[PDB]
Amino acid sequence: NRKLNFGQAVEALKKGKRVARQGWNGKGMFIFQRPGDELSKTFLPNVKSLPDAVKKFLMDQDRDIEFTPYFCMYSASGDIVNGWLASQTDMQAEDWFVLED
Amino acid sequence: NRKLNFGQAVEALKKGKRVARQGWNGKGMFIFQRPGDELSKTFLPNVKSLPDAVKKFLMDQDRDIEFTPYFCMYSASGDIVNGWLASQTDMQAEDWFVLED
Amino acid sequence: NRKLNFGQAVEALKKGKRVARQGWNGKGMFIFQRPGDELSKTFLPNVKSLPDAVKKFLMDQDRDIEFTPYFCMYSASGDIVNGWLASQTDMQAEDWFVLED
Amino acid sequence: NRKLNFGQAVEALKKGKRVARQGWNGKGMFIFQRPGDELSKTFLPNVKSLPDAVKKFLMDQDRDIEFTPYFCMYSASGDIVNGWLASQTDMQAEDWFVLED
Ligand SMILES: Nc1nc2c(ncn2[C@@H]2O[C@@H]3COP(=O)(O)O[C@H]4[C@@H](O)[C@H](n5cnc6c(=O)[nH]c(N)nc65)O[C@@H]4COP(=O)(O)O[C@H]3[C@H]2O)c(=O)[nH]1
Ligand SMILES: Nc1nc2c(ncn2[C@@H]2O[C@@H]3COP(=O)(O)O[C@H]4[C@@H](O)[C@H](n5cnc6c(=O)[nH]c(N)nc65)O[C@@H]4COP(=O)(O)O[C@H]3[C@H]2O)c(=O)[nH]1
Repeated sequence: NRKLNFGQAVEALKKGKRVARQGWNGKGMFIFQRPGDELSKTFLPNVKSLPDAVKKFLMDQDRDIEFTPYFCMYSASGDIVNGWLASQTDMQAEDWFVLED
Repeated sequence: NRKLNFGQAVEALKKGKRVARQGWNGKGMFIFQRPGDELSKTFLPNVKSLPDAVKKFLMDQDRDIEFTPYFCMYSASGDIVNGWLASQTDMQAEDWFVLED
Repeated sequence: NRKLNFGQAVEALKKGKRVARQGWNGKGMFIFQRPGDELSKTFLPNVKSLPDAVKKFLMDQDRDIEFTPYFCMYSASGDIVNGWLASQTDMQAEDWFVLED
Repeated sequence: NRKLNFGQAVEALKKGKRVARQGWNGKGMFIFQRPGDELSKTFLPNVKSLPDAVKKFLMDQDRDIEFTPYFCMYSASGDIVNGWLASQTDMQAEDWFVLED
């Protein structure tokens, strides 16, 4: 399950798998995807994790709001880093692998 | 509150403000920051928005988990895009502004 | 040659092909890859496109320097944008296609 | 010249300075900007570093072509990585500094 390209890593991420690069050397890091959802207008007022300016703007829309899926990283520090992005090096790399489990 | 550089936009984003580029022409788009949080190990099992493989891995850690703040975009489509990233063009741009409210 | 995923776009980019997303609507934009090269230490002093601080640092290395391949965009404005990066939306998109030629 | 925010790092990069994060621990890495240029249509055929499909497309334009400035990284491996991008962590970090020289 190794020597994968970025595209293969991405297809595994969309399947809820965890992936990593060999070149990230034994630091326990991996990437994963968090699913999207559509939040009903009725539910939206209960969301804690939006700035008030944004929450007000969206409630004024008075409609259900779609939140997109996105990639996240479990860092060398053991934090969940929201919104992981692929460097040029990562996108072109041939050393990706799928973590077991 | 216009003709700002990316750095100024970023400092406004950390203040929970919404920011945008003039060069994004009247499509209603803006960037905002979602706050970080530390989730107690006791709370973590209740999280819906993590893949099961990741949720299991983290619960096995048996510790509180930090989730980082991250930038998000309200898109031209009216979706909340999690994990917005700055293109070269955005990082070097001098046409940022802070949205009122 | 359509309805491609990002991974397929990336494999085409590594083949020197030009690729684009349907969702970028008829603005003539495409992505391409610029090749890497290793520049001999003897050649390096002739490079115009490096800041002097960086050029001095590298010449002091007194060794050949590898420059990585990277993705670039031909923009809606008709500029070559060096160092194009894939948004969350792009990485997860299923509407990529290879441009003819 | 330390404890800088990303915006301050970016303003230094536009001045042709080299910048880095404390959290990148003594691996010699830094970021720098490569200048943009406008290449005359007459010069463009001589460019080695463009795929043939792209070079042909641009020459058919029969006009001068602008190439944008972009950020680059001198990596832990000692390679010049073209098209460096700022992670969420980097954009929000308060540990940037300007390298001397
Ligand atoms: N700062 C921070 N806190 C986090 C993070 N992940 C989880 N939490 C906290 O855990 C609570 C429950 O998360 P949930 O079960 O996914 O429950 C979430 C989830 O089901 C949904 N939701 C909110 N935003 C999104 C989103 O962007 N995508 C998806 N798919 N669902 C979302 O709304 C529910 C309630 O959201 P909240 O009120 O924010 O309530 C969240 C928030 O307080 C994170 O990355 N950062
Ligand atoms: N600002 C700017 N100018 C551009 C750009 N593309 C081409 N040029 C200009 O065109 C000259 C010739 O480019 P080349 O044929 O690729 O000739 C290049 C190429 O063969 C090589 N080289 C330099 N940097 C790189 C790199 O990052 N990657 C690769 N593969 N080759 C490089 O060194 C040769 C001489 O480089 P320069 O002295 O810089 O000379 C460059 C530079 O003045 C661009 O995106 N931005």
